[PDB]
Amino acid sequence: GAQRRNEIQVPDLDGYTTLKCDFHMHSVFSDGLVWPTVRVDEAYRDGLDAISLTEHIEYRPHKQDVVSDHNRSFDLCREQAEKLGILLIKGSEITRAMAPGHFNAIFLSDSNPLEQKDYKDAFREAKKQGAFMFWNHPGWDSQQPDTTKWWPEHTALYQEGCMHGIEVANGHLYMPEAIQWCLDKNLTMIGTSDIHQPIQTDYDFEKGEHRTMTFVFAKERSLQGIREALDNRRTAAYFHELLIGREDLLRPFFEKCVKIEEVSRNEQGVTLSITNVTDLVLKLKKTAHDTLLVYFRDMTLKPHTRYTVRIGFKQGIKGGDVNFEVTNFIVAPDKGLKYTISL
Amino acid sequence: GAQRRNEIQVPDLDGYTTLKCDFHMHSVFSDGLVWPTVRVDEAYRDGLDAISLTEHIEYRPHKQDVVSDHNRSFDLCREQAEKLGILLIKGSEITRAMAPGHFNAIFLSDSNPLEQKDYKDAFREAKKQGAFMFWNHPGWDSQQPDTTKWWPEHTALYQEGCMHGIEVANGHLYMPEAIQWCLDKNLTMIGTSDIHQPIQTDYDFEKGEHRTMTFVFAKERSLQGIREALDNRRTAAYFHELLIGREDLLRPFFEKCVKIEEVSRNEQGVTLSITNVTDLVLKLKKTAHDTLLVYFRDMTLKPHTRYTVRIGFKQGIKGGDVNFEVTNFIVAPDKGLKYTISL
Amino acid sequence: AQRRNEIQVPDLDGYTTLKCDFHMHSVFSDGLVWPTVRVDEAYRDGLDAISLTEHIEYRPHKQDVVSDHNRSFDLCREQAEKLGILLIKGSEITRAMAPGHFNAIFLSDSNPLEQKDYKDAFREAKKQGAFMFWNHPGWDSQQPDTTKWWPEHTALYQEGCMHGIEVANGHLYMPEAIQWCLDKNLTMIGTSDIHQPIQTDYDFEKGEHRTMTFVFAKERSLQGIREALDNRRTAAYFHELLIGREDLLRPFFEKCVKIEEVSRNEQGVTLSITNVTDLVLKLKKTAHDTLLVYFRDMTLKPHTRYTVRIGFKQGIKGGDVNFEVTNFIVAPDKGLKYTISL
Amino acid sequence: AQRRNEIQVPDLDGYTTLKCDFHMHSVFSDGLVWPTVRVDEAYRDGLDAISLTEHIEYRPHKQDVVSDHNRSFDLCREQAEKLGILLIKGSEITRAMAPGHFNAIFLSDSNPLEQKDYKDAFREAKKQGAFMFWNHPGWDSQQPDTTKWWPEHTALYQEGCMHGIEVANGHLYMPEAIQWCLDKNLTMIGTSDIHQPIQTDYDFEKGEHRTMTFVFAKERSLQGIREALDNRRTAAYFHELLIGREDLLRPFFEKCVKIEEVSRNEQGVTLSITNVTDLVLKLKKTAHDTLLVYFRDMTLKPHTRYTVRIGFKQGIKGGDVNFEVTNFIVAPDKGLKYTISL
Ligand SMILES: C[As](C)(=O)[O-]
Ligand SMILES: C[As](C)(=O)[O-]
Ligand SMILES: C[As](C)(=O)[O-]
Ligand SMILES: C[As](C)(=O)[O-]
Ligand SMILES: [Zn+2]
Ligand SMILES: [Zn+2]
Ligand SMILES: [Zn+2]
Ligand SMILES: [Zn+2]
Ligand SMILES: [Zn+2]
Ligand SMILES: [Zn+2]
Ligand SMILES: [Zn+2]
Ligand SMILES: [Zn+2]
Ligand SMILES: [Zn+2]
Ligand SMILES: [Zn+2]
Ligand SMILES: [Zn+2]
Ligand SMILES: [Zn+2]
Repeated sequence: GAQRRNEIQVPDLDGYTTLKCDFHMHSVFSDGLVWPTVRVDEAYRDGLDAISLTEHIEYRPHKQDVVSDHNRSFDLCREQAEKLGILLIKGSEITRAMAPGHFNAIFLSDSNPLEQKDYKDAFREAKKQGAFMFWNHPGWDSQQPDTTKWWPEHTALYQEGCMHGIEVANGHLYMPEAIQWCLDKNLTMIGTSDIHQPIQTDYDFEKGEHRTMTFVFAKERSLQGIREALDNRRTAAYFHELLIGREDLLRPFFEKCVKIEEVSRNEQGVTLSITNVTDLVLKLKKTAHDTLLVYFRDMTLKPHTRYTVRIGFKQGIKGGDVNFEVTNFIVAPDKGLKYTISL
Repeated sequence: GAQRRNEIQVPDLDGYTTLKCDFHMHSVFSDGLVWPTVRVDEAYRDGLDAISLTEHIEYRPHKQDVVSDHNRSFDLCREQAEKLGILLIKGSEITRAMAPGHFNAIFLSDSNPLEQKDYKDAFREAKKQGAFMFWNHPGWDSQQPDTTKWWPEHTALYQEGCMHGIEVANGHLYMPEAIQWCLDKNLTMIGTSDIHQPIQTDYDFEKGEHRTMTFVFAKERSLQGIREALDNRRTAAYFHELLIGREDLLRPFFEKCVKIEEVSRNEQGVTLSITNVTDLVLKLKKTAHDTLLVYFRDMTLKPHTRYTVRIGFKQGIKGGDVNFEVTNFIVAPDKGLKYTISL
Repeated sequence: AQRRNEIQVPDLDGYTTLKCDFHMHSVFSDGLVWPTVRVDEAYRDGLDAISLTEHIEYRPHKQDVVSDHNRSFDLCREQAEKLGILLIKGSEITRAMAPGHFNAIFLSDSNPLEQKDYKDAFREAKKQGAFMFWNHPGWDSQQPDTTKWWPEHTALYQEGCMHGIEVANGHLYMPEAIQWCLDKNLTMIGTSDIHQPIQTDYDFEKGEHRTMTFVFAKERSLQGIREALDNRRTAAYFHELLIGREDLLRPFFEKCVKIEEVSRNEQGVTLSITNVTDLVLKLKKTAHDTLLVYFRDMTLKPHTRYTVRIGFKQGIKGGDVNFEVTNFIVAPDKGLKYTISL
Repeated sequence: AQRRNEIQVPDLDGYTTLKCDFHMHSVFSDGLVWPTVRVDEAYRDGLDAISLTEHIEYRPHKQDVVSDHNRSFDLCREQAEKLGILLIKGSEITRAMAPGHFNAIFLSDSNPLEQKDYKDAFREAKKQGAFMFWNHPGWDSQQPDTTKWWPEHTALYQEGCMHGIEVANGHLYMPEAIQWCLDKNLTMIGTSDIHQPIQTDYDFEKGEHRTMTFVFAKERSLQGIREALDNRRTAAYFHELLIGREDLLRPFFEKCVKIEEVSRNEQGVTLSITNVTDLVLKLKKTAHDTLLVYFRDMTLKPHTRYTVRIGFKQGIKGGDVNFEVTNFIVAPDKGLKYTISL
């Protein structure tokens, strides 16, 4: 081997360790285009901590050639995953017509029983295994071409205990309708690649792109750690430049992303130095404020960059709230995180 | 020398030649950080056709060291510009407090007379030279920190014949308020770099970024050609992934950006092949349509890439209007170009 | 979503320069991608032809990938066609050294090459009139100290079972093979032998490219490619090196540079030299008239115009501007010699 | 908006590796950027120290850039300080060959080096106790055929006016200078001699870096740097090459690689070799026990862990895994020799 890892530099919330996970992907054992061990190589290289090779149960177009059961791609990844310190969550993709559409069952013990005639029996087996289940690409236009709706089956599934999360972001597809669903129904927001091609084929790493993924705030770096995080919705989806999650999580995360220090002060205002200590670009937009409190209208804090920020005091003011939205920290559809720097 | 040019691959409107211009930049002869010939090297390399080194009249912080008049940086660029086939428009930046703020006077014959005590006399000299004049960075938060307004002086200036355009985009600053101004007041939409640093220092070319600039649709590649285009508002600002301009210009431009061909048809629908023949990424978003006409919800046509697009016919339909907004072809603030592919 | 990155290199007079990769693997042997991926990659890299050459003898996925020796090729035909990629059927005869490993291309059937005796694997290929070349002769796993030519190789060569040698494979450069081809009248080949996804082995961010072969053909067809290979109308493109016989490399260089006299006086000449290609060209001054003053070394970056001055000392009025194109290998440790006569 | 790209290279025991560029220009001579830009660039490139060394004799912008010889340095002090960049005052004595061009650094005043006789320019620098080195000895504009050592150079050297030679300048590599330093007990230096904006001459997209000097110091201070230069505790970092005396390069390599024995049996040993640096390392097998079977050639990419197997043939139980670190130049055309004893 020739092993190189590019760590994903993001912080940890107090009490938790931030794990980078991809809970949805494919190999040639379904409709994917790579041998399963490649998914392990890619995760390693990309600084991921955990993955789930979630083959389609119902869709295996290579089956005349690639002859196996539903547990086989997982089996093939185990040694590699161990050697490279990647956590491997057994899972599968229950692929059906809309509704209910496509769901992933992860933390399975056995994939085979998920092959059933009736979709309902498919979900009953996964449930029986106590699987963590989430709705995939609700918004995929192939199944919902005009509008991303919630069907009576999703309601059923959700009441049966067969929906624990929803993908709010899949590959290059962002689905805000799902954000509101997770908020209203108390579900875990998920983000995955749903990779079929080689990873490099779908992400222009050259341009600093990254695979859509999920930040999991775990009490420990183990299978159980991840599961407990997911059970408790202690996640955020990382998509392009967006980070999607509950405010109660994004707020403290943002606080860890920047190092704000008062460099100076006087009668005329305050001088700060704000440093982005992450790999994540941060985009700030001024919000309602005291007009006598003079600062930026817009501001982009690039990764690992320190900025000098002057806040002016007009008329007589001695301080105040430097208010802004972190536009790319999505706490609700079309709503970015609100933050204040009190001076 | 060692000369390499990276052409900007965009089309030409019928009757016109598309020229790529930067009408606002700086050298060490004001507050810029490079020798003037560098601006010529950069333009060449970046596939530009024309530039204007527009030094501040009032602000020259290097003056103890760099001793000259206001025509000198232009003078120094002439030979290089000629050798490299770059068109050099003499200009300057009338730098004042808000209001009226900062304006560029281009197509000057002599920069020196623009140095006057009263700003009004500054504009009267530029006018006297029949200069093409535009308002710079109306939105720059340093001078308008809370809101981008139109002052009574801009009204005056505009009625005196001292405003022919407005920058709708400056460097990494997008100012939509200006779009509406140009639309209401019939002005030329401009986009510039306002470069002070070396060009590579402010644009991550690695990530395929490009200097903010202006597409000028000229009847000829000459100084007069450009001037006639500008006089007639035959421009579009190119900013990041956005192209900003009047619909009557963007519509036919988009039509030249894609090559749509019907690959096939039947009772079930139509198969198209759409190719982006430009360096510009194109972003399509489905709009109001016949629901029986099944197609994408969202779609990104990357540069120089061919896509196969299937349009389905539900119930009995034999065709219709494949409607979508080109979200990054801005025809009005917050309003993208509307387009239809009739089948 | 299809995007092609054309390889901008010139055409010699009377021929079309085809970019080909005659050695590669998929899951159907010991590669790591579905076969259709090799066609996609080829299209994207601006290639014209490929051969998916699965090992006959080494199929470590066969318990899962149950198909025969013809299957990966079969699975690529449609795609190749849709994307304009010529698909040459081949296989890799994979044995112990000697003879080592050989590619057999322009096959009609891969299945019969599965034989107990290596010589029978070769007779089957020969019976199909295959174009056969010796792979990675220098691979350290089989020749760990010296790249040697073995009796088995003489014999295969004498039996009409060696038409080419790989001079470059992946990231491995094997000069010993250059001399062999030169001495034996064989086709120098450059291939990738890709097993990983292509992007995993080549850093395209850095201007790297798959090792490949420039094939100078009379037509963009399977038949056109074969006639070129049969007659050694090839060059191996490896990293920054272009490797081939001098009678090809010389006119090729000529086509890579646009030289113009911009000016002349008593003091010398000013030339403009433009590199109209994607290839970097490295020049180094060789023996010359010392009164003819020019560069010592010079690198011509792709698609870049250079202004070059030649001084005339004492009373000289002209002369031979002599240099070596160091990355244009015409023989082991020998670059193309060239003159600009002024 | 400040972003620093640290150069990740190791520290030798007892010293701190400083990255320095002792040769560069601005608009105050024949460079093309305002001086403050050189400080910004240095910070961004992960450098620790620079010297803006304007030509004394060649100031083609002086009709516009009217200031004295101390001014560009002066203009950079504040910025340098704000950004933690050590600023060494210097100038370039720019003459015809011989003696050619020399940098004088650790100056107190640049103004007095402006003299009619070159020897007086040097006496002024020497009077200030400057560290003096010969620039681009191999520059083809002044030595177009051969890089020669001239009597003027012997004389400057004997007069205590040559403490170093540039072995690497910008994109120019000059091996002749390596032997000279070795023979004369001088400091090998690598500089950029940047005139353009830095990005214009280096393709960072491709992993290129400014030519520079690794300085092994006892403190991150002007005084620390000087003591290092005085005692030749340097290496020149040029493209993929690191050039320096063997007594520095050997422990430096040792620090670049983390070697571990992962396993051993009768059949051999499996090692893991990690390159913990930003530097690419190129290994080539040298003379060895032929019963000790290992790689022929191997390239260790930055921040990459390699699994390497050493086979034991016949009855061998261990041995010397001998190779050359080809990009670690200890002498002209000589790479660092190294052994891993198993
Ligand atoms: C994006 As799929 C074919 O895994 O549903
Ligand atoms: C952005 As300016 C200092 O040219 O107004
Ligand atoms: C490099 As191979 C396994 O094709 O001999
Ligand atoms: C390369 As120079 C003009 O500093 O001698
Ligand atoms: Zn799938
Ligand atoms: Zn799915
Ligand atoms: Zn899927
Ligand atoms: Zn300015
Ligand atoms: Zn301004
Ligand atoms: Zn300006
Ligand atoms: Zn193989
Ligand atoms: Zn092989
Ligand atoms: Zn092979
Ligand atoms: Zn110079
Ligand atoms: Zn010099
Ligand atoms: Zn110099």
